[PDB]
Amino acid sequence: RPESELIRQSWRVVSRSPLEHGTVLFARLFALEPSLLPLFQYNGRQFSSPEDSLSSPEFLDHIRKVMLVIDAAVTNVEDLSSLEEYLTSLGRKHRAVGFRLSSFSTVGESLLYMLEKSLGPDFTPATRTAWSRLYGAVVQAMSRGWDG
Ligand code: HEM
Repeated sequence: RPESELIRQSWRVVSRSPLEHGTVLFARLFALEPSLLPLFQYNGRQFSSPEDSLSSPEFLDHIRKVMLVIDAAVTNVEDLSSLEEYLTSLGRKHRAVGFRLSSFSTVGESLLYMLEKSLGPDFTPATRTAWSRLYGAVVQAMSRGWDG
């Protein structure tokens, strides 16, 4: 498929520096939906400001984890049913920490923002479309952790 290669070639650019790009994703995320900030509860404390999250080593590890799951999705872009059972339980885990299904779209928008900023003119509307579909497939799998 032409979509698969668009994903692989765009990801190649981002996967070079995953924390720097991930940090973009999350900064954007908290700008769009500040109420996601309290869900990160390392040492039973809440971040006061988005910038506090950026000084937490656990938070930065979580960014790395995010980027690793996306990398796995990219690698399996030709068949994402292989990740399905993992993504479902990943969904369940996030449901447990207090993530809401409706916040998936914010994460998606954040992902697209990060790609748009990173690729600039290379972020064509076909790249956009490809990534939306990839992201959608991921969310559909994770969503089964709410079962339904
Ligand atoms: C954007 C909102 C999200 C929030 C608020 C959030 C929050 C959390 C929290 C609180 C944990 C548990 C503590 C920790 O491991 O750092 C966690 C774990 C995790 N998150 Fe997220 N997360 C989000 C999104 C994502 C997304 C989109 C992915 C992947 C695509 C991701 C991948 C992971 C992974 C792999 C773990 C470790 C799960 C385990 O095996 O226990 N997270 N997340």
